[PDB]
Amino acid sequence: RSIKTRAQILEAASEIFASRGYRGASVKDVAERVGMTKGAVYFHFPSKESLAIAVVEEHYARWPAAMEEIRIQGFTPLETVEEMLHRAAQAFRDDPVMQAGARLQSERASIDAELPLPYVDWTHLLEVPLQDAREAGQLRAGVDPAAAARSLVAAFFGMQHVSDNLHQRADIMERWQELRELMFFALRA
Amino acid sequence: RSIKTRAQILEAASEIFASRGYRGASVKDVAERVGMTKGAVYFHFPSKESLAIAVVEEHYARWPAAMEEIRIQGFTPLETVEEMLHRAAQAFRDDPVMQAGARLQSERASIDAELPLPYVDWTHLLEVPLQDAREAGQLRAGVDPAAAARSLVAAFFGMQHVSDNLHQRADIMERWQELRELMFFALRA
Repeated sequence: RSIKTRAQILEAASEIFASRGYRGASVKDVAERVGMTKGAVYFHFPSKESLAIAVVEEHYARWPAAMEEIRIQGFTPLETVEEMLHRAAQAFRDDPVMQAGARLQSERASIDAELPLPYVDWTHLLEVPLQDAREAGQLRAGVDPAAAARSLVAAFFGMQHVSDNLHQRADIMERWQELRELMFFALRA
Repeated sequence: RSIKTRAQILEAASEIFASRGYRGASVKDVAERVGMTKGAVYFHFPSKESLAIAVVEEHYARWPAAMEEIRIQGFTPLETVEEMLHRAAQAFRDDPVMQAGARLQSERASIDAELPLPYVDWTHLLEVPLQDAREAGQLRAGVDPAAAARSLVAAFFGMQHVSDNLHQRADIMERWQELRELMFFALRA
């Protein structure tokens, strides 16, 4: 199937899923947003569930490329972890793909399909530069990179989730900054 | 209305809400668990929504008393914060009242009633001993007690939520320990 067409549908679906959640979203409204028939959307995503799965997978997909870009910007392994989470905070503030993936994952119990497991992709992703930081002497003695990865992913998720629940992520950058300062003070050698 | 009767109903409702969530719970099943008629439960909670609100309020209610008890155990203000969160981790592992309050709050978007605002009660609760820690010189210079309270509540929530989603809180004490070590390393003077 056409990558152009799939990307169009996924962008519209992310806007609608982020704005309305799973139940308020309809394949009919996705089709209208992209100027396609219902049948053209079902050809690519035969069910609303398959569309939700695809949106969730897509909101994890850009991050390995982002981590390579950050290393080319000259950041150390430990700084790379910090910059990844900063970009993620910005994406939660601004990007319907990120907002939709997290909203669908929060509605996980009531979507009748196996969504990708949450948290594990980011945990594994950050463990590698944390391990590189350990090998370079950049991590405080006694800090286990795998534990640091779990703690960062959990704390970041909590921060952005609280910010969404109480303030629609209006304050997310200020909440991340204060949490970031604490956590990275505790990680740096 | 009788406090004995309300407590009985709230204990049964917490077990059923934690086990099944809001939709799977029924006033009928709550009544059966306590050996009361449906009408006796509706006399005390006229709607399923009013029962959910009460369960959420109750899962916040024990914590001021717990904080006073911890101070009598001889803990400093900063240690009191650590011990409060440790007790909360244990409660999330073991206590249907805590599990039900958090499950209802996660199902917040799809319960047709104004539940208590999440996170704010714990944030305000921990800010007071954090401020006492600041005044006693127990907090690292530059750490704002209100920022520390927000960061701890967000990170703790995230940790327990990840543990519930992926492992049904089986590993919650090990996940809290590793997060606790980082965060309190960064808070202590």
